[PDB]
Amino acid sequence: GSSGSSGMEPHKVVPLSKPHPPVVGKVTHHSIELYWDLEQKEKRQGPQEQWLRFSIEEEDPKMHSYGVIYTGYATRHVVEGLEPRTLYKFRLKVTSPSGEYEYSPVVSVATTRESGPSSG
Repeated sequence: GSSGSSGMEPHKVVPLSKPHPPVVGKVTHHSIELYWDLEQKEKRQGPQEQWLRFSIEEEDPKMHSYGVIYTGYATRHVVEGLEPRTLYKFRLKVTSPSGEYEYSPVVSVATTRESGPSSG
């Protein structure tokens, strides 16, 4: 789609840059591995309290709505409970230690096909 217009600007204030999309390492037909440790690379300058928050969400094909599947400071995440040969969209959100916050570009990923059980 070609939609994106806004006529509002922050007064004497500048928001933080937009976060990058999370990468997909391990791909299972029952789950999906995710790791966005490519943004908060910079040393952990200061105490843990001086860290940024990372909230992950997912869109619903039936509810056409998003839902925070994960919320924390971790850089990795694995969407549990998935189906084989199924696509899933996830958005990475971040909020500066001051208040500002941005959103990452939706990342659609399709799991793998059912191979077999684990215990054998």
